[PDB]
Amino acid sequence: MNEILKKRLKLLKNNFGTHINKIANKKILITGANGYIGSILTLILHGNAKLYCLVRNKDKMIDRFQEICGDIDKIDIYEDLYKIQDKIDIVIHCAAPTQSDFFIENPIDTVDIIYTNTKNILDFSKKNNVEKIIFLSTMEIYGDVIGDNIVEDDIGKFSVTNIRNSYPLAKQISEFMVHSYSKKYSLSTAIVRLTQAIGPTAQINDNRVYMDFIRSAIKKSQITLFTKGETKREYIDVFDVATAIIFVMCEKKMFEIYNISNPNIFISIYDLAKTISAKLNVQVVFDLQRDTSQYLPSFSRRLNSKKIYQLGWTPLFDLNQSLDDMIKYIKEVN
Amino acid sequence: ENLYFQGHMNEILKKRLKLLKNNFGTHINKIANKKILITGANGYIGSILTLILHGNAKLYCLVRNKDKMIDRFQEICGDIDKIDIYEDLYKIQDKIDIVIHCAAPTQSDFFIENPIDTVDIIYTNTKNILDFSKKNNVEKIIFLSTMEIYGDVIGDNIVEDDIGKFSVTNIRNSYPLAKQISEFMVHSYSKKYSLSTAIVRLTQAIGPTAQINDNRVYMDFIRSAIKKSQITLFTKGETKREYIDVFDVATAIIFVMCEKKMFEIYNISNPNIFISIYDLAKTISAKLNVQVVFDLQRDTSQYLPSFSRRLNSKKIYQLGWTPLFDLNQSLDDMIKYIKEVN
Ligand SMILES: Nc1ccn([C@@H]2O[C@H](COP(=O)(O)OP(=O)(O)OC[C@@H](O)[C@@H](O)[C@H](O)[C@@H](O)CO)[C@@H](O)[C@H]2O)c(=O)n1
Ligand SMILES: Nc1ccn([C@@H]2O[C@H](COP(=O)(O)OP(=O)(O)OC[C@@H](O)[C@@H](O)[C@H](O)[C@@H](O)CO)[C@@H](O)[C@H]2O)c(=O)n1
Ligand SMILES: [Cl-]
Ligand SMILES: [Cl-]
Ligand code: NA
Repeated sequence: MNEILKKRLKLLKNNFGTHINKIANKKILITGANGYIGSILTLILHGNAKLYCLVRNKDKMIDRFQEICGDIDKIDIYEDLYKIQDKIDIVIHCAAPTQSDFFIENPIDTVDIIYTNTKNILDFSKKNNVEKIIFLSTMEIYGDVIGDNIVEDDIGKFSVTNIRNSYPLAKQISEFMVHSYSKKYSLSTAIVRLTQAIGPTAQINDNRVYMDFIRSAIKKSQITLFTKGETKREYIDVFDVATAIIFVMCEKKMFEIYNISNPNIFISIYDLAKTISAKLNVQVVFDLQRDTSQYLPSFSRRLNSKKIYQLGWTPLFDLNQSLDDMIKYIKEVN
Repeated sequence: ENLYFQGHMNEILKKRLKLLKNNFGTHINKIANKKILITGANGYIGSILTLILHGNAKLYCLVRNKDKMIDRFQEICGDIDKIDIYEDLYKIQDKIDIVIHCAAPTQSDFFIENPIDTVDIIYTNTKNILDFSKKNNVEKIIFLSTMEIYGDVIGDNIVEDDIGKFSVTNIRNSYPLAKQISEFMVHSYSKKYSLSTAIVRLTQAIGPTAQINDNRVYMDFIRSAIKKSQITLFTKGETKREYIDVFDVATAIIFVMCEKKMFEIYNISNPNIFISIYDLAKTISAKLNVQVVFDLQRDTSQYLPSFSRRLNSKKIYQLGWTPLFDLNQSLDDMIKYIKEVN
């Protein structure tokens, strides 16, 4: 646990400590600081910068932060955006609902939360004279655009009658706002679009596919696929997402959109079940007669990631170490 | 005054309301006595709807400024006693039966000069009217939407299942994106809380009671003719769309109000009025005896790129609706009405 994390932290600081210290003593606010990516950014940066962490619930941000070996006292945790009086130089907006079920069960809320939080955070930044804001977005913004070498100018098309579009539509409008604040008020903004993050400190209560697999293998000595498992995507280790964001934080550029993916990790859902079954000594069963309306249709997509590689970033964590480090940290917690 | 003992309401508006009763009073009447909230009731379309329905029906209006709603509703010779204006939803106490959500920005310049407010006004207004329609236990909500939602989808015969795609770095997409996210919320509310909703996508309304401050191209062409003895085209004017009389928009909406259907989308267009911007400019130049000139040197960033497009309007027609007002009557009545104001 301390093993896994400490290694990585030293790996990051070995390879990139140059860049990480272009934000020494920068005043940095992270929204959703309690979530998967939020935490690890907080973890990586709080020694080397003043960190403000905006979260839904301070107490569990405290539990979570010292589970991942953090220094409670080197971060200021707010629950209310308007109590943050200090001047922020960099905002990293990471807050959003993450579960597939919530997107189809509460599509209105999904939109309202994401839309309102984006609006508020943009107000805040422009009023607080922020130097840069980074907005986490999603590969789901590409919609019907399938296949390889998808570039940040490709544009998805979205039906207003498909409930599950709650999530992309919400991130789409947020992006549009983000770019519009940049062009109206010459405020530097970046949008970063993730595939799906994996790796240590993922929680067993997550229902995104990687953890549905790990958790089914452990708790039911079985992994069940509700589809044929032909969806093919790239994955990335959460620390590789953090580092990518850091490289983007250091860039002077009034506006840019960056895909974030590890292109070496391209694999199908089925192939992902198999690897995880092998690592956890379990078998893979199908069951294709359940309701799957929270899920996306079958597709394949690779993201052109030329921009983050041009900044000098590289991914440190292949699929194996990411899975192993993820699995190990779930065992070691329960 | 009333020297011929026939009342004093505007002649153009009188005639239009009478054709409207003769042709479609069956449906207009089916809405009688029904409690009806109209948002943006001060605007071009909401006000004509209010004027049409506030005879027979009890009618609640929602507006930014009750002031200019009173002034609007009497420019168009409404009866202020028979409507109940409000600036805030949380007042409205009585059981609303039907909601017609018409409020929205309307001006191209505002979409590029205020893209964030364009989004935020439409989103918030939509969300609010939806919360309210769920609280109050409304029969049906009708959301007014735009052909701009078709975005890049161009050409003839565009259906309601088609949809556009929008770049997040084109500022001018404020409007369509706001309407898209709103359409989506309207559908999501229907599917999730069995709230009967209808979406009506409009081309561009014209006809009498168009106010002279409006900068959409029809009035750009009319206020230009009159205030400067000249009609100026800032593009080659090849854009080709369908237009519709504002009264014809209103009847279309009333027809949809009489439908009992959980969720439906309707394109609202008069396909008999399919004209280029250039030909629109010509016909308006002929009726005011002014000339048409090109100025291609201005910033046109608030304007959509040049396209040609027809909406498929079969569904509205299959209900029994027809447009009563061809291009000639709509322009003529629209010019005459502006002249009586100044
Ligand atoms: N028990 C299973 C589980 C899964 N599958 C298959 O895996 C696919 C992928 O599963 P999911 O990723 O969990 O669900 P989804 O399709 O909704 O995509 C969500 C994804 O875009 C987001 O999670 C973002 O990556 C994230 O960054 C947001 O914060 C499913 O669509 C289904 O085909 C399955 O067959 N049997
Ligand atoms: N002085 C002129 C004026 C115009 N034109 C041309 O006419 C086109 C049409 O002008 P506009 O309609 O005013 O501008 P826009 O393209 O922004 O379309 C707005 C329209 O989609 C909405 O107004 C909806 O119809 C309405 O329902 C929203 O409430 C311009 O894009 C331009 O090519 C011109 O050449 N010279
Ligand atoms: Cl959080
Ligand atoms: Cl704005
Ligand atoms: Na139709």
